[PDB]
Amino acid sequence: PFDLKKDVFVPDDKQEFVKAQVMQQNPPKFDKIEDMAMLTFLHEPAVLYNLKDRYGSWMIHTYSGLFCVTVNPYKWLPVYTPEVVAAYRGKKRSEAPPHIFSISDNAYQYMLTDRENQSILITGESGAGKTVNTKRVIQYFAVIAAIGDGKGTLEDQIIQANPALEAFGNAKTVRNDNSSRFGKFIRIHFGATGKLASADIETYLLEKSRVIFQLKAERDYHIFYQILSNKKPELLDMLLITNNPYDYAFISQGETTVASIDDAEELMATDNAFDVLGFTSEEKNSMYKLTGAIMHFGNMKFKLKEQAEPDGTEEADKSAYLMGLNSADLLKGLCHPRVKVGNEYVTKGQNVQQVIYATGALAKAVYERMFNWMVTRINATLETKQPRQYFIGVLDIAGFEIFDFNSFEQLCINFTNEKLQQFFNHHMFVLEQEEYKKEGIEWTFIDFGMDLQACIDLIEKPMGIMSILEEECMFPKATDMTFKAKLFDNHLGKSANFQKPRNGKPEAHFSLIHYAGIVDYNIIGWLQKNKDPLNETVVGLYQKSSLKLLSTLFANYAGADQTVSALHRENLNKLMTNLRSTHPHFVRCIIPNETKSPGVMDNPLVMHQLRCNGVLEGIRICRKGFPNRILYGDFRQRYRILNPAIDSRKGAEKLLSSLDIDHNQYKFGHTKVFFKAGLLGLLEEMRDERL
Ligand SMILES: Nc1ncnc2c1ncn2[C@@H]1O[C@H](COP(=O)(O)OP(=O)(O)O)[C@@H](O)[C@H]1O
Ligand code: VO4
Ligand SMILES: [Mg+2]
Repeated sequence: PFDLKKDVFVPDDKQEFVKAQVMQQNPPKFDKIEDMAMLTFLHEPAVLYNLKDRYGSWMIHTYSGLFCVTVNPYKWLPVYTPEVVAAYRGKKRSEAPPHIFSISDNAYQYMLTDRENQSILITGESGAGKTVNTKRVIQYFAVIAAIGDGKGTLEDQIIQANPALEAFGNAKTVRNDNSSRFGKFIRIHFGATGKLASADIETYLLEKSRVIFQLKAERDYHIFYQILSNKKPELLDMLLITNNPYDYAFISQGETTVASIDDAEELMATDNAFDVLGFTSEEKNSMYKLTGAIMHFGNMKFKLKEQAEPDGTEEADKSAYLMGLNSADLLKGLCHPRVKVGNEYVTKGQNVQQVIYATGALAKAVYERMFNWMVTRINATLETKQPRQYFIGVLDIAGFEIFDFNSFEQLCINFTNEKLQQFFNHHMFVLEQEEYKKEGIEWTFIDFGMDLQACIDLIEKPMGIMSILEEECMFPKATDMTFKAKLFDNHLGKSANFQKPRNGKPEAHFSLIHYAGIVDYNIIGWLQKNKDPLNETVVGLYQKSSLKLLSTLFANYAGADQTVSALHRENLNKLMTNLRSTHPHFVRCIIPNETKSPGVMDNPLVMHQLRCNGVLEGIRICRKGFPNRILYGDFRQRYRILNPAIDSRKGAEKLLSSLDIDHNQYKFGHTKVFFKAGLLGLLEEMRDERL
């Protein structure tokens, strides 16, 4: 039943809103609507209850005008079958239920239609569902390619690239058991005619610190635990290691086992991927050897000879062989590093703290450089040298996160999420309205309040958090307190998004009002994390190493004779300019609850996400504007059938007036007919009714 004026939504204190500041409920005709732009009433609880209702029937995808919202089901669903893949092909958005397969197919459709590169941009916080959705886009394209009209086919290698990468670059955190600890942009290349030709991956900022450090409730990278599972006892013999994670300090500061992850079957999936990817046994064992060496490296003790000297060579010995190095040379490089004196050298001295730091850095450097090499190797086999014309890029970044302890790592992560949200804002609100102005459409610019420019400027612009951190690095006398002091002198009271920390729970130094909330940051060791300096004496031995992998990992290295933040900003800007030259397809992932409960929806958490993403705003610009527009030529070429009674424009004017449609549903532009929501669908439907 229904009551047009009595059925309303009231602001609940614990559940955001509740079925009954009074908003009208939508009629039952619109229950579980596939496109929320077609709801008669549009307010916060209207969108919240349509999403909650669809999620109750396990319908995790839902359209919001031109973009899609997916809510993590936390449970496998039978909607990603190859049968469903084949059915989604060729289908228009309006003639199939919302799905990630529809976003992918329609990006493909626009690519060949417009002769334009596309990009599937997936947003969301930690554990929202970004990586799963990214894998389903690649899965759709590979399955579609593999059906047409040792090392495996291009399609299998593309799929198997991700399990190989997740072992080395993904890890369990407090918010996600398989959190991506690096950004990823994947391009799927096609020829002029649409046949899949090639693929490449570009990875961004792997969280180095995780390799040698873990928080109370989190693990190191999956790979360590997979190896220590003993599902391949041969690997333990090869790496000269025990079967206990608690025997290795670098990998056991936090948790060591995850309930949702079977580390034994995962190592099998990991190894199988390297096989399909074309890797060799020497290649696999070299990466396994290096992973092992990094564990032994962390177990080396030191002592006062203020100068350090090895406290027992047992752990040093094991890692030196796995690396193809001399154990005495390795230890003398750590404790007594060479300093250039023209064509000669003098060693400097180090204390136990200085050697411990140097060792930590070297393991992080080896690990990150191993991941880079691995990505390059995957790229080398994905390179088919077949003719390519276009590409469909997929962006899977590390999601917005807030831990009990937030450091440099969290700042770089959250910065990117703020940057990508601004991409959505600029595309959906600024560029869209400039297109109406361009085509002489009657329109007055709307301010949707979607502009995190102040927060982005605070982080990246000169004298901002990152610019201050870069300048303070290039001062040898600079300390964490001088950086803290510089941040506050320039920004306290001046930058609105920079606040004093809101402190049991670890001590924070400053607050940052991000698009998705206030994040408390601890600036300890940020100067060192940004510098990333290495013991060049040990790096020198690495260059000469008898293990080809370790030698090539460090062959391209520049000595003493650039920072993390400068490189991150450089890559982020390069990425945003390159995405600007594509047709973007936004997928907004929503985490339904903190506790990983499938089918359960926390209303205050979902509504927070929908607000900071701009879902209501993005729906309104679709309703108030004109989301569909066809060139007068492309309109006569397809819709002349409707009424065949010389100019492309004048003919379209007479055609639309001769039809039984609302004459307010369309507007005439300089080169295109701009349609209101749903009118295009009705015109396409009418084309079948006389085809
Ligand atoms: N569509 C989905 N179907 C089933 N489970 C999902 C889906 N998307 C995500 N999950 C679950 O949620 C976890 C976290 O999602 P993930 O894609 O890794 O998040 P993010 O990359 O945004 O941090 C996954 O490991 C998986 O267990
Ligand atoms: O958990 V994430 O993969 O979004 O970092
Ligand atoms: Mg991820």
